[PDB]
Amino acid sequence: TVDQVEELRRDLRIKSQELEVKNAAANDKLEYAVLISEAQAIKADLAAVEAKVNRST
Repeated sequence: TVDQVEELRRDLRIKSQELEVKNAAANDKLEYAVLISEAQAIKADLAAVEAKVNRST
């Protein structure tokens, strides 16, 4: 379980970095609605991931 939670933390930080990269890409592209939708989906996934990480902690 502890190793799995470490995996969850790695996925959390990787997806946070990906969200930041896509947000910067959307800001540069301000081909914008697709990037906005992708960033919103990644942010929702990150919120769910953070909630289940909080449950694990």
